Amino acid sequence: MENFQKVEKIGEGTYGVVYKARNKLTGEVVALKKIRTEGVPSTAIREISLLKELNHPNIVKLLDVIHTENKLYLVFEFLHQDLKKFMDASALTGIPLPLIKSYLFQLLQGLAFCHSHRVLHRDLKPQNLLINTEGAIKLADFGLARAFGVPVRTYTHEVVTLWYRAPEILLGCKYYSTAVDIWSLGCIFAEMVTRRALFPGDSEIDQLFRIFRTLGTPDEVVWPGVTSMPDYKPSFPKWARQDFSKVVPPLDEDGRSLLSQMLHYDPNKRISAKAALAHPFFQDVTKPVPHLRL
Ligand SMILES: NC(=O)c1cc([N+](=O)[O-])c(Cl)cc1NCc1cnc(Cl)nc1
Repeated sequence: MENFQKVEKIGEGTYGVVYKARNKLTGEVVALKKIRTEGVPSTAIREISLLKELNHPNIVKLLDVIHTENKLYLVFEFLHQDLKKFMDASALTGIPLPLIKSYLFQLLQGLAFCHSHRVLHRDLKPQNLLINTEGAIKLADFGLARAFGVPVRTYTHEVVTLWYRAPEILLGCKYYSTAVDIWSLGCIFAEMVTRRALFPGDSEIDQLFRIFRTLGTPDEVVWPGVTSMPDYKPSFPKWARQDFSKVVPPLDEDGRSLLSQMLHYDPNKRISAKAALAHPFFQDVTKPVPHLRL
């Protein structure tokens, strides 16, 4: 815009282009996201306007929402790096466990807050987790499907990452619950630990089958109602659950226990962010300083 001075393009966003910009007046540096149209949902803008109130230390602040012309501008507090880049940079050595624990703990605090205010993220992934030099990590770019939604891609040809999608979403459930976020965070937790994506599916069915191959094909015993789900097929292959210690070695039993609860198939059995915070895994949590190279 004109009130802002573009610094550089931070890339593509789940909905549009993103720029690092400076407010010519306040001099503050922000992330400016330009969103896609037939008049722009007057309901969406209200939804968005609601999130501006959602303030928490582990949630990227939505500073402003500006609807002008056929474009929508979202102004966010700026953070220099995302967890995906950080994980790639830590690939050879791995993120120290104390930092993994600190990040997981902060993300659960953020989720507990959002969920207590009936806000779902719905599209958690490493790239949507931002970090700073102070050791903080924050939840960004909430993709409320009931706030704007999502077409075939982001809005302009872009392979949607399904790696962190909960099974109920893949099985066609129409109503997402706070559980979908816990699932995604469990997938991220596993990835920070092993330094490899837990379920790197390349299609919706491959995503689902990779989950089944690891956690076992779900049945009525572990997930009541699963065989009645919209996209469930009795023809799904039946895979045996793999031993859990093979999945995120060499994570300790406290960690494996928490992860297993974050990855329960039944959304109703899946642990809540609030309850996960009380898990013994966090008895010795601290807040380390990451080695960030900006
Ligand atoms: N809130 C933000 O600061 C932020 C927002 C969006 N976004 O609105 O979608 C995106 Cl992509 C990245 C962000 N920052 C991380 C980052 C990464 N690489 C560089 Cl060079 N600068 C910042």
